[PDB]
Amino acid sequence: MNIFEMLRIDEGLRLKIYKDTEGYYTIGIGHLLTKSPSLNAAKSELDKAIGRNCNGVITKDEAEKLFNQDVDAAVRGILRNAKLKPVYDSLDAVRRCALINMVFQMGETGVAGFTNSLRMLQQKRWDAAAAAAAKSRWYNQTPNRAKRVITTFRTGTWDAYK
Ligand SMILES: [Cl-]
Ligand SMILES: [Cl-]
Ligand SMILES: [Cl-]
Repeated sequence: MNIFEMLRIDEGLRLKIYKDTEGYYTIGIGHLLTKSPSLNAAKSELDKAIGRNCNGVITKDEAEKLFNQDVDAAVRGILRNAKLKPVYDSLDAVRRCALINMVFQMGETGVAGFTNSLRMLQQKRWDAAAAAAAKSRWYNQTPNRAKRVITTFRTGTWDAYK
């Protein structure tokens, strides 16, 4: 299992504009288009992001190209962030993927908000980190996804995804 396979499971793949869990216009593999209530705003974002007039529909290749960009951006973002980098550097491979997953879903700022969880991860206190992360809006809004990511942090294995 790898980061792409993991996120493909968590996010799914849709080739037409759709609304995410929070009601936002998205496409492909979890690619947020706009927070705006406007479908026209969504279509405009999409055309800009793809480089062609898509009329709210993309190909599989196009979805995978956005996904590659998004994963790359998440990893580089982690590496540039003063609060996230040291945690990433301290973790083993599997757990690194768990962090990239979180950043992909909530952004760098959001993840950096989990102060205590990050501290616990850095100290290798797996159960404590898991318990802290569960006390969040994130966990209450998307529990199944959260539990899979938390388990990954907890065990350092891909069990939750197999
Ligand atoms: Cl926390
Ligand atoms: Cl809570
Ligand atoms: Cl969920």
